[PDB]
Amino acid sequence: GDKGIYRHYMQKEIYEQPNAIKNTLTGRISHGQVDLSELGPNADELLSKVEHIQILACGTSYNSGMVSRYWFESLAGIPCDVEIASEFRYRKSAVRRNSLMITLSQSGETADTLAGLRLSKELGYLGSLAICNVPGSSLVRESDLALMTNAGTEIGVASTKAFTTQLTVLLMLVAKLSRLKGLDASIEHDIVHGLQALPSRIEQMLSQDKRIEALAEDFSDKHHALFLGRGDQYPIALEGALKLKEISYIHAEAYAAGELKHGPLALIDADMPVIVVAPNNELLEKLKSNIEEVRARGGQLYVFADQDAGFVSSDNMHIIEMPHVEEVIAPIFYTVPLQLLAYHVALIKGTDVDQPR
Amino acid sequence: DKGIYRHYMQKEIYEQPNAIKNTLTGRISHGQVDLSELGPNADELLSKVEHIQILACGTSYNSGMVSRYWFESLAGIPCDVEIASEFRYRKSAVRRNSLMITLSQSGETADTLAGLRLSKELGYLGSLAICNVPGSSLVRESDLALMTNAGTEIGVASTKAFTTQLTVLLMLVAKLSRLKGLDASIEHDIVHGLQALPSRIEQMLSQDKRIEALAEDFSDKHHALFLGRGDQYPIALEGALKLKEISYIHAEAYAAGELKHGPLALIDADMPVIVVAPNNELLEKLKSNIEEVRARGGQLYVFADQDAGFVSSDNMHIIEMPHVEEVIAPIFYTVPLQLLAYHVALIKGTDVDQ
Ligand SMILES: [Zn+2]
Ligand SMILES: [Zn+2]
Ligand SMILES: [Zn+2]
Repeated sequence: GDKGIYRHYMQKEIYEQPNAIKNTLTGRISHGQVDLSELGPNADELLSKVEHIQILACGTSYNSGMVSRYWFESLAGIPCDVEIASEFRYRKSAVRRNSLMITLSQSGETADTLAGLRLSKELGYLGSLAICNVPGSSLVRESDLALMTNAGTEIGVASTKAFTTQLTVLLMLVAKLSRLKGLDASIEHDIVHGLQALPSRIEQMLSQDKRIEALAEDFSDKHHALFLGRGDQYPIALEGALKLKEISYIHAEAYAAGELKHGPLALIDADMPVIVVAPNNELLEKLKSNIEEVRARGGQLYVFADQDAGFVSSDNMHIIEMPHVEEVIAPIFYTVPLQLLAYHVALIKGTDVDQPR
Repeated sequence: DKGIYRHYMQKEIYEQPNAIKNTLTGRISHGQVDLSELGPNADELLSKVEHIQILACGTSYNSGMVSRYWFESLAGIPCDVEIASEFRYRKSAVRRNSLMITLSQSGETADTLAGLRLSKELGYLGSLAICNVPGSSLVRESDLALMTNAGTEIGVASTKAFTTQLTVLLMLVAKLSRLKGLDASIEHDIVHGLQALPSRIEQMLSQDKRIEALAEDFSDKHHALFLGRGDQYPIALEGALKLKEISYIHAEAYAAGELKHGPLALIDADMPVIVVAPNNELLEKLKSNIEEVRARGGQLYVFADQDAGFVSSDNMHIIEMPHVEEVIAPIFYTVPLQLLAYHVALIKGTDVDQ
């Protein structure tokens, strides 16, 4: 691994997400449909039994699992639950009928997640599927099925392309399951259409990078931050805050935007930066109401908003205008500006963004 | 008005023994839970249940998330808990024979009522409201309803609302376990715990001046971290919510097994870390998480069972709790955290009363 033109490996890994996602899609999209034949000819038999999906993960992989739950329920109609592995492995849980256990890990050796999989064997799940970046790892070996993310090696201190490539795999599995259930073929068609557009969409907003870098300067004297999102963007806010905290040591936390009135609002003042992801969807007007709560309360707003969402930059509201994006890939797309934000704030504070050597 | 008490919040904390006893009134008979007030159609409905969906926000959400551990562990019933503002606007997968439970103090919370109304549209099996206000919209519009009998709260925050909601939820866990034919020892142990809970809280209140003294450590603090595992994780969440709501400290809660993604690097000597440590199967795991914090220099306030085996040191301050029946431990361990938040608020000069 050489940095090329990039100044840091984390920078390289964020900017290379278009190529990373195309690597994730290779051989898995054929004639406008999802092709998961790598799973073998025994997969469909199992997968079409599935009536429930249990996801186990931690950290950034838990956040990606949380996004996919919205997809599985809304697009594939399959009940889905996501749990932190360290809590699942020690608690007596209820049996869901015909449940598929999905594990998300980048290394495939994450102890609590692997411990959770080794417990699922004894509780009678239908089967297990590992979504992982390392072939031959324990989670892959010990799972019934496995789908590699093809993200390559990360040298940044936190995962960037590893998160978006997991989401990409999860979204392909949504499309495959939607077909296995006999749902309308248009669902798979629209998912595949969005995934095919996502690399170019990410390339489009990377042009906004130096805007994010300048706005990051506002974080120079701060050590708190608040991230807001709604719907399938709430886990993107959670991931944004995790990134900022892991890489910059800012006390960053995330809330579902419709819940500000339970604590956060009282602490919001002129010294609190509030970061919001605002796609142009059915939740936008409600989100604007939540954004106004923060604005009228003095918060310093940094809003990553679709370019036709109608926001106006004022003194305490800074708008980063995002290109249009297909709604099904919007959570993957809106993660990228938050990665850039954490990267730039980390460097401003003088913190390392790359692993030693 | 306050009687012997200083602030309404102090009164409401010190009275939760009474409050819990009021919540149990008429609902324990011959060692079993008696929810015949639900009406004669309740048992068919509840006997059908294969899944429980809980909708709430705020404090009632945290109570819902405690109950999820009970419904799954003790009744064997899959349970999901969701913030109402998120549920009402997403296209969700309806589980078979799903029971919608709403939790609300007022019975009028808009998003929660919207979620109930959507559940009818989506073909849920039925609905049950847990609430403190008879005749409210959530009560009238649900198939079944159980009042908490908590009374009125004047404190800026919710003290007896949370513990009395939990008490109702646990009685419902017991009822469901009998309906489903699970071992009668589950209901017996729940009933035994609930009967002992007011006395246990009274025993704990003797620690109030220890807690008051330790709260002086927070006078110059603006951050705090709350840790819990298992069914105490939502107790940590509620404790952090309290401290933030009434003391304006930036308080956060984490599952203690997850220090590894963020919290541990932010922990220093100026970071107070509050932990609830019941004597159960997770205790040895929790102690290792505590040791990770201690090694980071974090300064620990551990509310711990007297039989847990904790020794106070310079950086570890133990508040000894009585022995607590495990089924009511989440209810029990909330109260010292309420007292902590109360005393920190007073030391900060905040009002604790509306
Ligand atoms: Zn982890
Ligand atoms: Zn609310
Ligand atoms: Zn601070």
